[PDB]
Amino acid sequence: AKKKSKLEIIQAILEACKSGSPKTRIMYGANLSYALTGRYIKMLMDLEIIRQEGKQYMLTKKGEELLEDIRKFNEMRKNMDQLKEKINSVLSIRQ
Amino acid sequence: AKKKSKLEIIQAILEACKSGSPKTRIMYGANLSYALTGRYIKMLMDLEIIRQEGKQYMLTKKGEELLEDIRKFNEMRKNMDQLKEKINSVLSIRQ
Repeated sequence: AKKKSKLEIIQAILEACKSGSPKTRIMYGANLSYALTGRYIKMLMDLEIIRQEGKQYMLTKKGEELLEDIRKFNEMRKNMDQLKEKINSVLSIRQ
Repeated sequence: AKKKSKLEIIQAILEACKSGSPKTRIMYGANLSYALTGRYIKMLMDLEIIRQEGKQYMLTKKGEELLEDIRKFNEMRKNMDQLKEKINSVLSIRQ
C-alpha cells in the first residue's frame, strides 16, 4: 500500500528538522531506513528543504513554507474525498 | 479526455432542473445526446435527484443537496491540485 517511503516517512523527516535534530532524533518519527533514508535527507537538502545546523538537520525557509503547503493539501484532499463520497451517496452512482 | 458524459453534461441536467425545465431547455446546456442523454435524466430520476413537475424535470431535495456537495468537492479538489502543485514546486520533486 502506498503511504510511506516518500509521503509520510518524509513528512517525519521535515517535521524532525522543524527545530534542528540529528539523524537519530528522526527514528522517533519512524523506523529509520538510515542505509537508504539518508537518500531522503540528502534529497531534501539537494532540493532546498532541510538545513545544516551544527551538522544537524533543521528546516530552511523552503521547508517551513512546504510544511504548511502539505498541510492544506492533505486538509483539502481529505475534504475532496469526503465530499466526493457525499456525491456518490446522494447520486447513489447506480443504486 | 474524460470531463463530460457523466460529470459536466450531467451537472447541466441538474442545473436545468434547478427550476423545472423540459428536455429541450436542457439543450441550452450541451449538444444534448437526447437519444442517449435521456439515459442520464432517467438515471438521475431513478436515483432520486430529478423531479417531475408537470412532465418537466425539476430538482428534488436530494438534487439540491447534491448540487452543493458537487460544488464543494470541485472547489476543494481544485484546491488540492493547486496545493499539490505547490508541494512539487518547493519540493521541486527531484529538480
